[PDB]
Amino acid sequence: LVNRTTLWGSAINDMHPRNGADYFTRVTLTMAKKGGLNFISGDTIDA
Amino acid sequence: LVNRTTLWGSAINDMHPRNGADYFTRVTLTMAKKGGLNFISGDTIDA
Repeated sequence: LVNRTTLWGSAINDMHPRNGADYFTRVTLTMAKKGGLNFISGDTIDA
Repeated sequence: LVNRTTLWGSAINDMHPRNGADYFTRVTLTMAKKGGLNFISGDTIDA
């Protein structure tokens, strides 16, 4: 006395073998410049 | 059964015999000053 359903399927999701990774790049940002303005608090960034 | 093909020619590519070097100057860009903003990093230089 049990009911059950199942889904199966196949697909492709991967990076291209030739130079696939070279298309992407990462950038990280910071808020530390001397004499900067912190918009979170509204004043100078550590003076 | 080997094929082969060659190219040949003559040309002149050189700077002028008479004071030719006097038509070019090199300029080097410096990027350091007390009140400057770095384009590459986006931060002030020495406050």
